[PDB]
Amino acid sequence: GLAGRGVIYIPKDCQANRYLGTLNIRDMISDFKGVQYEKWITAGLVMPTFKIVIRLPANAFTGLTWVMSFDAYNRITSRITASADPVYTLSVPHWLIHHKLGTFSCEIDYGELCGHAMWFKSTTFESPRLHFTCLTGNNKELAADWQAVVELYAELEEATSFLGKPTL
Amino acid sequence: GLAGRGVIYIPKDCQANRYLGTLNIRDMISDFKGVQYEKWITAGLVMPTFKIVIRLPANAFTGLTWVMSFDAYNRITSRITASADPVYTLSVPHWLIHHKLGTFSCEIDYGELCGHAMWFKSTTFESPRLHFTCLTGNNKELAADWQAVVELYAELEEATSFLGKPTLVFDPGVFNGKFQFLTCPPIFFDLTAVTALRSAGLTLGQVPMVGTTKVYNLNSTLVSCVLGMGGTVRGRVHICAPIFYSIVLWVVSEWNGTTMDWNELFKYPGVYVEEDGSFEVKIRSPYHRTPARLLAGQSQRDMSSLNFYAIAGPIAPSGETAQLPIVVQIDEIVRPDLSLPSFEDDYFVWVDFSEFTLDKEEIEIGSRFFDFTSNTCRVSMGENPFAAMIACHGLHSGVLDLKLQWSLNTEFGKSSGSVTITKLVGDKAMGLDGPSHVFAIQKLEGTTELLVGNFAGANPNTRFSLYSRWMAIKLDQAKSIKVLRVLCKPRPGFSFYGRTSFPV
Amino acid sequence: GLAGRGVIYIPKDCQANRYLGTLNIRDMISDFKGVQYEKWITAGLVMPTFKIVIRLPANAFTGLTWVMSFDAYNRITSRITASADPVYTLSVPHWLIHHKLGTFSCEIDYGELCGHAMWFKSTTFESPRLHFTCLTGNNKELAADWQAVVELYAELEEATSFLGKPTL
Amino acid sequence: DLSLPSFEDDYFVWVDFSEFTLDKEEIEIGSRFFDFTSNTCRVSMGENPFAAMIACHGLHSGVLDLKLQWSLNTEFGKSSGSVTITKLVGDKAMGLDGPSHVFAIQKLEGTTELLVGNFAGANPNTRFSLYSRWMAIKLDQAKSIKVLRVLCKPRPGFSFYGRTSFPV
Repeated sequence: GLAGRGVIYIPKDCQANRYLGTLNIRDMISDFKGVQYEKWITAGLVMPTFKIVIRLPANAFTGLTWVMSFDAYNRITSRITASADPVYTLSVPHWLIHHKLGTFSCEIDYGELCGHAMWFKSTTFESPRLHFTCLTGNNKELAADWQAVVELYAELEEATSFLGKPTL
Repeated sequence: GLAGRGVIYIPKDCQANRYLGTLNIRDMISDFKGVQYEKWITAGLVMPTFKIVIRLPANAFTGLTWVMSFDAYNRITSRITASADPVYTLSVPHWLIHHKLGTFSCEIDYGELCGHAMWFKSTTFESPRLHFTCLTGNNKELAADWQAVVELYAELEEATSFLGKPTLVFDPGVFNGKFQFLTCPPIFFDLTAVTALRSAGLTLGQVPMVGTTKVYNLNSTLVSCVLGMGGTVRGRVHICAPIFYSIVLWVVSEWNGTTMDWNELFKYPGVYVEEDGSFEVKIRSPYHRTPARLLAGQSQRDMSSLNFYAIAGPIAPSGETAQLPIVVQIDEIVRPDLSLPSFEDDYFVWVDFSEFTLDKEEIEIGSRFFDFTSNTCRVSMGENPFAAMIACHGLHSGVLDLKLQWSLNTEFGKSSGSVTITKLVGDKAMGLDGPSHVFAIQKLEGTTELLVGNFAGANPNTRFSLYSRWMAIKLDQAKSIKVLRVLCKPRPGFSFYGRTSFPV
Repeated sequence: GLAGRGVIYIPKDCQANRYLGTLNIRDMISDFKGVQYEKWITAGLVMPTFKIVIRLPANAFTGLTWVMSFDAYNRITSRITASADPVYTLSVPHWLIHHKLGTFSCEIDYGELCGHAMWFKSTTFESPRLHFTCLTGNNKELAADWQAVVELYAELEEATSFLGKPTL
Repeated sequence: DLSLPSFEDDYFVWVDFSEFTLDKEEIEIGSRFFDFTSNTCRVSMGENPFAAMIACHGLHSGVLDLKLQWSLNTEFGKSSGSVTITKLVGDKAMGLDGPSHVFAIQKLEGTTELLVGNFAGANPNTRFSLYSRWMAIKLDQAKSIKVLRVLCKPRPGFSFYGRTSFPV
């Protein structure tokens, strides 16, 4: 079920390399609060499989392409907040979001992409983030500012181990 | 049949921690004297299985709970004859005696709990004792002084061997997760409080203390063999108060502090406790495990704890004033999530010698593994689980492989002399010559084996004189050595007999 | 699962007819808030079957007997708050709680005992209450003030109809 | 069509210590694989794929076999002292004594194992404090050493969790 949510704001002129914002995965779940959030408090530890959904009006007339970057260990945040160079945004697990395709979806096995289970009361190592940046800009500015909605879907259950399976 | 007997005297006001007395097991049998005592004289050696019975008028109106402590090696006696702290009395094999249950009985397989056979004519190592202490006191004094009777039942037969079967065999990679004789000191709840919290730390490798005194014991020693643990704590709770006292507890695990929100508290996976019974609580932690021991400046509450929340009561009729005591026993970690063992099958530090004041130095080892002292140089002893295991058993026996390492204090080019390992059978005065070994100082290292044992089969954790192999380290140019380090690695089958404790 | 909770405060001298307090059933669920509370928001309407549990140290030496009164329509509250006559407290569905028996439990089929489904956002008719009163007092005062815990257990699911089945 | 692997299953350089200013030097390692710094000597860190892999994952865990090599700065005949490897469980203050090891300086080389991990199971690529085994290198005649080289060779099964990146 829907576990958490958040909002990204798009400027009417979204240019290449623009930083759009960062959502904090754990805050999305706790601010929502949340049938899943409440299951989480009881579990203590969770190793979710998330479905991330970005709701987004499909449009073939802009040329806009964005990048969602999964930064579980907070490694690029510092260097992208004025301007998001693609070298940073593509250096962690990431997904291309094409405006022509509209609403976007992907799966994040937190066990693989992250590796440690989430503790309900506080961040253990660093706080897992989703960054949204613009990879290719619009051909001309749009009519007005707008927003996209980011949603986390998950069925949280208690984690049996602290560590996931090793990526490498 | 009845083999021996004795009497414990209870004061009308039996307060928590009162020492009630010590019975000497061999004196109980010899003073009685005794169809069994007379069978014993003929056997010479006995390895009894005792049934101990404490006769005791059952009463549900006192709240009294006592502890019988089996101290076969006389390790806690000195520390409890004034007032008997629970950390001492629970650090050796022991049994809770609840007043509500009346007459009490248990079995002592002297082969396991003790390990050596009893000699009819005299004590061999130390004299085996039973200590009686009060764990939780009476709610109000009783009408008068009284007594309880202690009885030993056994069918003594001649012992075939000197040594029992070993309680424990050394292995770094083996701590199951099951415990015996792990009892927490009593936790108390005031009745002047509508709710309350009492924490019990789950950092079980920590060595317990009484003031400045460290009380080494087998359980904490075992836990220290691991880096940390997760899983479910299975145990029993005893409510040690009169029938007219009552309480309801929420028992749950929390990490680093406690929540202040009653609603969050009840979203955790805990259990309710209304009465004597067993419980299972999941160890709660961001890492699913809590560390076995603490670092410098860390507190036990910083980690995973077992929390006892009084959510209704305790209540009692007026005008009672006593607190309501809870005694917790931890039986095992079920469905365990263990860390790596803290030690591998490797060497570890036994002792460093340094700061030599004389060129001629001779360190006698003999057949013992023990703490050194010197007037002529600086001794630095190692602290590790193996040394603790030596301290927490009455007897031990095995073989240690030694590695000697040393660095020079003078210039290498000027160096002369040797680290010599004298190996004898007997003693320095009349011994036979074994695999003695001269390491020229320039080798800078050497190896040897050490037999920890003797003709009888095992060593007590004291000084003793029993014919065996004998070892010594002889320095002739000691001032040329900056440090002599001795590492050891127990050969498989290093054995320990009779679990006990060791206050320092 | 645990759906809501509350606390009743008991005086060292708990005399016959003392009002001990009132818990508001919907507030118990919303203040807890609550895996069940969150399920409720999505359902909109719920017709629960509650298990009520009163946690309570068993004691044979007091003579204390309490009454839990289910007042779904708030008809006796006004008249019992200074002192509770048993005629009021026993005039609505109710249960005797004997101190000798310790922790107490019962089932409330909200469909029968109440009749209308609960709306997540606000009280529809009147706000359903549990009253706790002392029916027979202690033989002598106890050592100190204490408390009992009241817990609501339920698996809330969406209600199909507004009305229950008629009691009569 | 691949070339040979660039590295074989062999040791590689972790760190060189040189230019010691004090005779007493103590390098704390603990349970981490990381970049050293010193005010009292020159640290030269190795750059290789293993170190990059450490940097490009959120967590890692494994065992490193170490080879220590050193050459003398003073005349061999005048040499004294040792490279000592302190091995503890815990920390310098309250730890237990493991397979600590005294290499007379004339040995000119020594070997040891290093656990990279802790009770929780894995290390982040930052400073952290989690109970584990603890290692240190202790020089007493450090000015007599021209270079102390530390090579490592990961034991099979050295594991990395959660791919990420590392800007410097």
